[PDB]
Amino acid sequence: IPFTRWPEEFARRYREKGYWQDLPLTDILTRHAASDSIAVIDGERQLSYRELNQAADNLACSLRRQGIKPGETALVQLGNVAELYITFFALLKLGVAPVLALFSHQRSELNAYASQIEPALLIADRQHALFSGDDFLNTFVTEHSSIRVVQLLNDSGEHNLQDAINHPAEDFTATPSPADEVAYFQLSGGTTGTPKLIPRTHNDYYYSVRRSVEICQFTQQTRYLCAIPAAHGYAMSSPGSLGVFLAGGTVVLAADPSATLCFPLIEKHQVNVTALVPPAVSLWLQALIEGESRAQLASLKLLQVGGARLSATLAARIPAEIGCQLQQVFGMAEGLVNYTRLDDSAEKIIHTQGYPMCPDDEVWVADAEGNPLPQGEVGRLMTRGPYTFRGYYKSPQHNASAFDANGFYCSGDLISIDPEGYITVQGREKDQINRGGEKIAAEEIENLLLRHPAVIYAALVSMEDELMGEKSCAYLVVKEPLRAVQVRRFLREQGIAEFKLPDRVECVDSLPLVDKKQLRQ
Amino acid sequence: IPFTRWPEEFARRYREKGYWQDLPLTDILTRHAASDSIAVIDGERQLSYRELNQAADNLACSLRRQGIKPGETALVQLGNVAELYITFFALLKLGVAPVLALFSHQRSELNAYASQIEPALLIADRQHALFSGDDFLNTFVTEHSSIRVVQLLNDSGEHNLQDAINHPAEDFTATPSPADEVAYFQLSGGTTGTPKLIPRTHNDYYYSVRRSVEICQFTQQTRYLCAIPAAHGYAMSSPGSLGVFLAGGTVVLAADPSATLCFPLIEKHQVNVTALVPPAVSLWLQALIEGESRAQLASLKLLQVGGARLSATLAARIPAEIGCQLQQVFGMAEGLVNYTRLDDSAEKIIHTQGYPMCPDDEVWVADAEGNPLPQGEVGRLMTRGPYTFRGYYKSPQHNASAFDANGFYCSGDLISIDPEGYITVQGREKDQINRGGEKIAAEEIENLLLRHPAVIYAALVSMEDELMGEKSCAYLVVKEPLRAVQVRRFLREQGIAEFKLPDRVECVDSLPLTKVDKKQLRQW
Ligand SMILES: C#CCOc1cccc(C(=O)NS(=O)(=O)OC[C@H]2O[C@@H](n3cnc4c(N)ncnc43)[C@H](O)[C@@H]2O)c1
Ligand SMILES: C#CCOc1cccc(C(=O)NS(=O)(=O)OC[C@H]2O[C@@H](n3cnc4c(N)ncnc43)[C@H](O)[C@@H]2O)c1
Repeated sequence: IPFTRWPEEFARRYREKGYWQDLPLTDILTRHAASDSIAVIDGERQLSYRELNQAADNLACSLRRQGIKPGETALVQLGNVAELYITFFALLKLGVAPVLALFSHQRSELNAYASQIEPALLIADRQHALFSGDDFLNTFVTEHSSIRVVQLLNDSGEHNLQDAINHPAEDFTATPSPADEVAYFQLSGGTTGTPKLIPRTHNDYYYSVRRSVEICQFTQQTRYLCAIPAAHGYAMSSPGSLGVFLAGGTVVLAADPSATLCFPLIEKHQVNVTALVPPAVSLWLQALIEGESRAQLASLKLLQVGGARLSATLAARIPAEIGCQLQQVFGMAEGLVNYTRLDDSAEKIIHTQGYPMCPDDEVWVADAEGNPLPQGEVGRLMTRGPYTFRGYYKSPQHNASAFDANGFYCSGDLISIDPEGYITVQGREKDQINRGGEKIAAEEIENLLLRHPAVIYAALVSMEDELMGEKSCAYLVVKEPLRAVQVRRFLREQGIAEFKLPDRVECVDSLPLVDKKQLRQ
Repeated sequence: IPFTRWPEEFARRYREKGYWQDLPLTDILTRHAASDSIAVIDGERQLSYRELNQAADNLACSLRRQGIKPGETALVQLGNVAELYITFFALLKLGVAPVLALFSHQRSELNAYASQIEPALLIADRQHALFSGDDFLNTFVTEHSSIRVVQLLNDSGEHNLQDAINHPAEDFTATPSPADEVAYFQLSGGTTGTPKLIPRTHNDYYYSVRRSVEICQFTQQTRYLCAIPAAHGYAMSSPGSLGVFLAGGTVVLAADPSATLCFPLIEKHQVNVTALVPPAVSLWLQALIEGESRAQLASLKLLQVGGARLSATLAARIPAEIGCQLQQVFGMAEGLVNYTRLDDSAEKIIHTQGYPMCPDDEVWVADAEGNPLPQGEVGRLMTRGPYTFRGYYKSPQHNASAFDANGFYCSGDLISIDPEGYITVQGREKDQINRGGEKIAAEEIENLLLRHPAVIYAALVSMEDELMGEKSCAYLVVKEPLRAVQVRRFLREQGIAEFKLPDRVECVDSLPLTKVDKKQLRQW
């Protein structure tokens, strides 16, 4: 499986300083293989580390019996369910490198993922609209001839994922990929018409998990509500579900981050940490004002907020109205994660997005041409480190643009740095809408909009929204009348995630040639 | 001299109803040839009709002696001076058809006029920057080889226009072009890169003058201040200087329409009518507020306003603050002139631009495709009538576009009509900036802007201005940032009128497309 390696001098330093431990990610679970403490709660169901490790082995063995081999890839689309974790560890024990699609994702995204990785395995859920029938599977498996095996959650036919998990492994021995080779693929937020995959080696991903666990002081006391899409890296590795497993804590799954669902779950399971995006924090605070009992969240000791900038106003209300510590998390799938520390001043937690998890995370701020700007100036985030990638999968064209001559990655983010060395997010250069923490590649939606017979020119831009931070607006130049329900119907046909449907559609007589900067004015 | 004739059924009707009298325009002056009453006041100088008609004959004879013949054309550039009228009548008595350039016009406009009409005669003013030396004349007369004779005002060399006017005609007899042939060329506001000339026959132009005199009730007691550029048709024919002459009144010339100049002239000469554009009306009302004596304007009985829409607010203040009747004049060089009547309700004079001077002026309002829109709806002005042309001079390309299949002319103006039959100007489709009543063909200035090494794309659009109604803004797509003083210096080099220099310059990375959306650019 090809990826961009670190230069040998960087790999040697990263090993010398103890970042790269040369252990597979499977070691996160197998260290607990003998333990009957609860690792995962999913409604009424409670899985021990012993059961979770046995399930992963069962499924690994079953897949090996069906002909899946090390160094092959897989497409996986499971939501906030126990089988997400079982599946991730099974494929890690086989040395199969998956993409974890979010439940929200549809035809266009699954097709794009399958086209780039040529998966030998597809794992999905009959609860997903695409997979309750066999029609789309038939098309999908024809168009993506790499796929040899289909396992399906909530199926009772020949393809039941449960029969695989419940079938006891006779004599199963793990073959994880080498620790310096690809373990799995993370999804980028997206800056382009086609999705870019991020190869993560075991050395690089395990370090990001292990160090996030040190900073967040996770232990076997950690009862972590995983309520955002579990397959995103913020929910998975910062420190996320893997960080909980590492520490021998308990992960409490929830279908979504609504107060209706999460308030009962926090009180019931005595949850002491969770991860939200700003609008969820807004909705929780409003729930408490609309009369929800504050005491339901008593056990809550740490609330992580990331994916988009938390307003100082909203930040300050967390300790007052909820009565736990805040942690700002400014991370990306490409690697770098900034954290506020548990012992930081109120000043730094409320007003900044913290600083890098690694001492050898390298972060400078660049002007338009590529020169370092002195501290306090606003510029482009340039980073590289021991858990930050060196290239997207099979993307020589884009990789040429995404990295400078020294292998520094440009996040497309505008930042400033304090005299104290803390990062504040000031703006964005990348053609990306951050809708409540969920990322929309504007070019992707524009290309779909131009496919409409009526649409001559399309621009997708953010507009300020109090709850969501940004909502999506399609500016369209059209041959004929075109109402917003027509654009949305059309985009659904093409098959994209709900969060990528324009919140607003405006037909306009003209657009400048599309120069987005001029359109904002 | 070739022009687009009216169809014979239209010409026969227009003669049958007395619109087309088949008399030359010279008849406007020659009817008064025996009169010693004052026709023109120009500073200290007062010309009788007797002297004016004798001057015109003198100059006509002198030009005939220098080899100018009937059916030839001429370029004339005189400002608000007596020699404008003398020259106009001389060329009419010879059957030479002129263009009357405005003083403000420069190289690019004169060149364009001379290129289209191939003039045998050039009459200009050594007071004009282009004519104080002999350099430009030498170039001009080389590039336009049709020119055989040059007469110059404020010259004391071989080409003195005064020696021609003062040289008494021994036995001179007039040879005006036929009344159904071209008498002269009017200038359009402009909708295109090169100027379009409007052929005016004697039948058609005389009617527009004669009928405007009936409506404005001009007589020998008409003392008319001509303070706007005298060679424009509003100042010349609606009813203007010719309508004053027709009626045997007096024309008082003024270099410009400033209160400083015109207040003294109105009191001194007991002026009872004048013509302004809205911003001049603004500046006059403000002059009175800044302490000018209202009594200076007592003699003023009618103030005409047109060229651009007068706001109801501004209109209402004229009777109150100045104490004369208002007349809204919505006209064009291509023919049609709408007037409020002297006996109209205050409601119609304040809020509307009146209705057509001719009963047989035909006016309907068209949608985007060309269908009639019902009574109070907003659309394109479509007109034809006995003083409205059927084509621009030597412009087959443009004439194909400017007229529908039935010979209706589109003014490029958006209008509505009252239930009472009165026109209100609502907007504009033609690519034209109306800067205080002065007209800028946007494409003309865009073509000059693209000539600049830095300029890739140019869009010229109007922006609202309180005084002027509209100012000009150039939107430019540039190889590097370019200051406004640089565009203006560059456009002056090319040689255009001051009023055509962009009031504002904006450098942008891109321009909006639908085809450049000028409507979007007005909204910034
Ligand atoms: C995946 C992964 C690893 O860990 C995390 C942890 C928390 C957030 C993310 C994340 O948002 N990843 S992303 O791939 O979906 O997007 C990266 C982008 O989100 C933006 N972002 C993330 N956090 C913040 C923040 N705290 N304030 C303003 N913007 C922000 C920023 O544009 C960054 O480039 C990723
Ligand atoms: C030449 C001639 C004979 O008579 C006149 C009398 C008054 C004005 C004109 C004139 O402005 N002629 S023009 O060729 O310079 O421009 C024509 C355009 O000016 C505009 N215009 C003229 N008067 C008005 C008006 N009163 N209200 C809103 N717009 C207006 C309109 O766009 C019209 O098509 C011409």
